[PDB]
Amino acid sequence: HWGYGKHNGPEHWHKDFPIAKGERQSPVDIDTHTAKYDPSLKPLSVSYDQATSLRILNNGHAFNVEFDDSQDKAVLKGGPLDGTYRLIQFHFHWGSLDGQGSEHTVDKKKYAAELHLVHWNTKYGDFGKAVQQPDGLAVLGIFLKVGSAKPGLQKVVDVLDSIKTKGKSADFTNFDPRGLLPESLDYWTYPGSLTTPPLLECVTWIVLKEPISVSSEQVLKFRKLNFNGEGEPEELMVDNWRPAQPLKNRQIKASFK
Ligand SMILES: Cc1ccc(CNS(=O)(=O)c2ccc(S(N)(=O)=O)s2)cc1
Ligand SMILES: [Hg+2]
Ligand SMILES: [Zn+2]
Repeated sequence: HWGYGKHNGPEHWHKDFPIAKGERQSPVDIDTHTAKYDPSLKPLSVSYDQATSLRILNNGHAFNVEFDDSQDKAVLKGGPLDGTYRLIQFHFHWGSLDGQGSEHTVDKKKYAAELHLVHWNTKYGDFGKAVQQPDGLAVLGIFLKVGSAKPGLQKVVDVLDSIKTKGKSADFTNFDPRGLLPESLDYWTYPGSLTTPPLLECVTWIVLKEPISVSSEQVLKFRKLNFNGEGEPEELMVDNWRPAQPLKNRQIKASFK
């Protein structure tokens, strides 16, 4: 139904998902001058050493790398979070051009892509229960800028050929998500939502200050994916990002000064 085209894109979402005009919708523009440094913010704790990746799949909206979340294998704690959040999957949002693609923007600046590492609050039992809670999810957002190649991203890039169309999946085990993290863990944080329908306002967003760089050819591979299924007219998977939403009654806190 929904998509990123002119006829079923972001501007149409509200008709099927009224929460699209809610009070804590994402993404937002991060105005660095009005973001408030919070000294009571703890450092993030990212434990991805036991992460067990399983599959990669093109879901017609993006490609996602899924992880085994049956136990506390790869978890996020600390920062503005209270509780353990399990890594379930990560995906990207990218543009048709290098100057667009990220969902969040910094001082109106757009990056070439944006990585979202999706985690759910374990106190809720399963992902489905987590999406019914205001503190159910924690998404780690990482900006991608074009520059030198990111070694840890190449494994992902090499498998894109086998999942070109919607519904295709491939085994993708033993992938280490630690190779996708910047050197610094400083971040901005604010309460928001999922950026694609159902747009549930259950997310504590943690956006890293430091972006990772990827080569021109790495992000180029992203753009060769298809939104369509095999046998259907080809539509390149590009610009699968949602425009910034009004911040409203929310303040962005920074873990750094
Ligand atoms: C019951 C149910 C609810 C929601 C989903 C969405 N699927 S999902 O949670 O993985 C995401 C959609 C958008 C994401 S973003 N771009 O904000 O990180 S994460 C599936 C199933
Ligand atoms: Hg919620
Ligand atoms: Zn996303």
